[PDB]
Amino acid sequence: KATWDIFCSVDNYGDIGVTWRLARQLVAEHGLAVRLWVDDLADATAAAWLGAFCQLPAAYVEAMPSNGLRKVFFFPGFTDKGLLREGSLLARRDGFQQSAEARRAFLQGLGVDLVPGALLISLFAYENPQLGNWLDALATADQPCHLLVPQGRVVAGLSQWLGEGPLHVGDVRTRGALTVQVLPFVSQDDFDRLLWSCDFNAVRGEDSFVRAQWAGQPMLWHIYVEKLEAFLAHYRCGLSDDADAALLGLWRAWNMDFDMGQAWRAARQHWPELQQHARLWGARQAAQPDLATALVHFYRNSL
Ligand SMILES: Cc1cn([C@H]2C[C@H](O)[C@@H](COP(=O)(O)OP(=O)(O)O[C@H]3O[C@@H](C)[C@H](O)[C@@H](O)[C@H]3O)O2)c(=O)[nH]c1=O
Repeated sequence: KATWDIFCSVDNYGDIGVTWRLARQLVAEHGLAVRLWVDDLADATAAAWLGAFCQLPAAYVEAMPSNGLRKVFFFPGFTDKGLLREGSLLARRDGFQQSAEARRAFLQGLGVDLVPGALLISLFAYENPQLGNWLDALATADQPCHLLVPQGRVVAGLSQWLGEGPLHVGDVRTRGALTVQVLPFVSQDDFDRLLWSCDFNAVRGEDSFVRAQWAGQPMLWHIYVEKLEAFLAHYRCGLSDDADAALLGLWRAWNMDFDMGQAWRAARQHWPELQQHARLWGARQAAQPDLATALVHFYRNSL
């Protein structure tokens, strides 16, 4: 087996999130001997002029997605110049979402009592100066909302909105139509089960951004608060004028401080269109070979 060496350091997850995902895939789907040299805090993984792959274990080892098409270094894009996608991910997604008890088991395994008839929204982002306006919109809606919030950089402003004491793992609180719930940091695979379970997934960063695209449900992105509108140029292509406008107002507002209430309600006026659009994007994106295959076939043909 060929030898591959990856090294990630660290602003935190996302660097290890991408490297830990890629390292398992090159072992599992390509039978490679890879060692992830993490420099900072399912396996078989041993964790310029003119990713290290050649084997040398010397101490002084110096013994040797987002323009983007022109840079052929990392080479991770949305066009024919890709994304990390496990071979059986889409199949594992469909079997999970088509089994009613599997959906019930995972939710109940995380201490979540689903509000009957409620829209289920996962939110995982940085500090957004518009969280308060969005939660005011959900709380004032005439249909219930169940919000699942993993432990992270958003529970701070979440607490400042509810106004009570500090919130940690386990606390679940209701205001009007919105019921807020704080989740722990589970496993990467269970985070996929989370995305597959909710009707709307608010992600951020790099990997969860793509993981939610494979989830196939309506989603929202929070980029390290330039490259936002370049993502929407491809994402918005198929929708009608009313749905296109509602998706632009939704995503720009979450990143440029425009009213989260007006945008959210506008997008909800076109939910069947947005639901189908999210499914069609995942199927279109998955039609291209994944990144792990793109890294392997390139090395097999040398250069
Ligand atoms: C919420 C949650 C996330 N995760 C995973 C999702 C990914 O694997 C990883 C999250 O990383 P990302 O999705 O890329 O979001 P991120 O914000 O953590 O990553 C980003 O940080 C910013 C400062 C910069 O854009 C870069 O540094 C980028 O790495 O954590 C879990 O495994 N379990 C969880 O419960």
